[PDB]
Amino acid sequence: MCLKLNLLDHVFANPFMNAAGVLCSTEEDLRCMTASSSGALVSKSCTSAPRDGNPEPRYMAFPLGSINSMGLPNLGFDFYLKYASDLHDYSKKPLFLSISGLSVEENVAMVRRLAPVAQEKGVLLELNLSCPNVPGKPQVAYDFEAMRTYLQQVSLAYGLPFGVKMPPYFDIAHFDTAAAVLNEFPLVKFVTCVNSVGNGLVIDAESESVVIKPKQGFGGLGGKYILPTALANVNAFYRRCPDKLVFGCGGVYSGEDAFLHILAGASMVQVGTALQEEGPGIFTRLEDELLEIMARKGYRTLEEFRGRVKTIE
Amino acid sequence: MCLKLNLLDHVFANPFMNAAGVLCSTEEDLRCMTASSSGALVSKSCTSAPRDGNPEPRYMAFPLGSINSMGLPNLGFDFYLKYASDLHDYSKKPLFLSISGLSVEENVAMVRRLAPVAQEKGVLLELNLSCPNVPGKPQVAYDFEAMRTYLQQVSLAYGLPFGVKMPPYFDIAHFDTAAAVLNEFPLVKFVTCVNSVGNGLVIDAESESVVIKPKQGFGGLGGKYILPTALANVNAFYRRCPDKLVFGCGGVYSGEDAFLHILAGASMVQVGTALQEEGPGIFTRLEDELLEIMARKGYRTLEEFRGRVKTIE
Ligand SMILES: Cc1cc2nc3c(=O)[nH]c(=O)nc-3n(C[C@H](O)[C@H](O)[C@H](O)COP(=O)(O)O)c2cc1C
Ligand SMILES: Cc1cc2nc3c(=O)[nH]c(=O)nc-3n(C[C@H](O)[C@H](O)[C@H](O)COP(=O)(O)O)c2cc1C
Ligand SMILES: COc1cccc2ccc(CCc3c(C(=O)O)[nH]c(=O)[nH]c3=O)cc12
Ligand SMILES: COc1cccc2ccc(CCc3c(C(=O)O)[nH]c(=O)[nH]c3=O)cc12
Repeated sequence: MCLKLNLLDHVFANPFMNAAGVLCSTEEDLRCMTASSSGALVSKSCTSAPRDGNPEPRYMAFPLGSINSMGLPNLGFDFYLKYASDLHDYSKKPLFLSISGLSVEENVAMVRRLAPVAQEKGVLLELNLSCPNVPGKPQVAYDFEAMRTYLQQVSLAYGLPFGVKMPPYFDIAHFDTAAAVLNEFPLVKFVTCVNSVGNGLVIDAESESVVIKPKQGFGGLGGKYILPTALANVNAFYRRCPDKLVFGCGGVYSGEDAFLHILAGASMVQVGTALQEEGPGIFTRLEDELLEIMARKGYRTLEEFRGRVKTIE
Repeated sequence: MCLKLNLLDHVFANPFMNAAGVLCSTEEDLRCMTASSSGALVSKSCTSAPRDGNPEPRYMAFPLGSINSMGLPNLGFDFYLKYASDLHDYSKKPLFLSISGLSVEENVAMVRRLAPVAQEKGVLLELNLSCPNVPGKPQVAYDFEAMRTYLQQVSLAYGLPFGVKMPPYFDIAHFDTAAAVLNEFPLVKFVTCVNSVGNGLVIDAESESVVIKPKQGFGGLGGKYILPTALANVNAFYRRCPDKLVFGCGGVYSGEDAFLHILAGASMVQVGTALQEEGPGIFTRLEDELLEIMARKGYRTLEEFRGRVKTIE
């Protein structure tokens, strides 16, 4: 009894991977994720140039989850491309590379360079649509016209199957509009739901202070706070995008939580906060726990229950 | 050392009140809230006509919060207006009346008839800007043009100070836009942040089923899930609407949670899920807990620390 699966013309030992930004920024981090029991890894979202990121403290965690305003600290696209082209051991697991350029032009420039390495090595593109839009505008995925433009331009520039990382939505009309945008693109083969629940605010009662420095304490939420939001987004897109895969991300701390994401429609399951807090050992625990729940239920495959969440009446 | 506040030309023994929809639908519910130690009460959001609402189960709660798709079950506006006009004992505490018409015209119709009772008896209007709009469009407060229309028409029809109940937002740009529209309306004297985090999806692992019947299990989230989102919204509106009060709602289970709301800017503090789960005894607990935090810190009044959350240098 094993959790291996095939998706996107690649084979995966199991459905687990890190969430972009967690344990993926440096060569050391990518080596560590490659040595783990995860089924796959994704790199830190990158920009054309290297970035320091925001001032610290910029990440904090708590029993219910985490808040972050990292600000895209990363080693720059040239580094992640070199990792993909020369350093990653593809015999170990598949690699996804996440791109988050600060404009459409920057994303086009990066994807034009990724394509031959994708063809040659099989690295997979996850395009982060929480990439910053023009300042004073909402993030790109919350601006449907910008979202359509980015995908038009990337599709043209890249020319190969890719995926998109989405922020959560909270309104059924918005599910309908977003999914319709995505379904205009046939090259968009997976949709990762969700990025962090945007612009939360954690306050410490003892000190009377916010807990992160950037943005007056405001940052994206992850972890237990966001599991029902994550599940809703996974299912909403699973129902609306029948010709795409959905990748679940948000609130996974256990094999039960992974099971819920798969029931909702997830094909891979990404682990952010919990992985940041527990370290890469979490992947063996998650696999064990997911296999235990499967065995108790009599399920011998992921396909037997993916997307099979039951509704009432 | 007291929790008492004087706002909107009323006196409140303490900041706590129910959140609209919890323990406020029937005469029995309103008498129970009136008998409690809460500093105020709000009625169930109402429609012109009495509504059966969405099929059951439509509310469920869990250790980290609740999900609901109630569907505005309510006794109809005439009932709540009679309660305000004839039944409520204003010597016990102030009353807010929440309205949630299904069109701008329905809201106008109700506020025209609430006005004279507001003027004579001092009932306070809370206008719910999550009232559903045209289906397939986003909820009113996620459609800024619709929001502006509603506020123009209700301001003209009512002609008295009122407040609004807002959904949460998740973008810095989005928060600014909400402030920009509300600040067009001088009669909007309070902003209640937040209504339920929309369209989440709770799934029971054992039964592999969603837990509420309407909308294929989708529903609004409250409780521990939503406290950092709530705080963010309170503080974002508190900073952007300096001539308005902000009332906090979301994730309050303890005096410590209330203290964080107040540090973020809240003047009243509303209690939804936790009151649904614990019952009205919660109010004496919250008062005692808030007073204990104030005593440890040497604060004698709420204005000492309201809006005084610290940022990092
Ligand atoms: C420290 C940190 C950095 C992150 N950076 C990125 C990023 O570079 N790209 C991205 O797509 N998402 C980023 N995320 C979002 C996560 O990939 C994930 O979508 C979110 O944390 C929710 O998953 P969780 O509940 O498991 O944390 C980051 C999250 C954290 C906590
Ligand atoms: C059962 C239920 C019914 C609700 N009905 C309404 C309503 O009629 N009008 C409204 O403005 N908010 C309604 N809400 C939202 C709450 O007022 C509150 O904004 C939300 O539950 C978050 O607060 P909490 O975290 O304390 O639950 C309802 C919530 C629940 C749980
Ligand atoms: C300049 O880039 C940013 C400034 C401030 C906030 C940011 C939030 C998100 C992002 C995109 C990268 C990312 C980050 C981040 O690097 O902050 N954190 C997340 O949880 N998700 C993400 O997708 C860039 C930001
Ligand atoms: C017909 O009215 C509705 C149908 C389906 C979902 C709805 C959700 C919210 C509302 C507004 C009333 C309300 C409700 C409600 O009555 O469902 N629940 C909340 O958590 N907040 C609210 O403001 C009406 C709905």
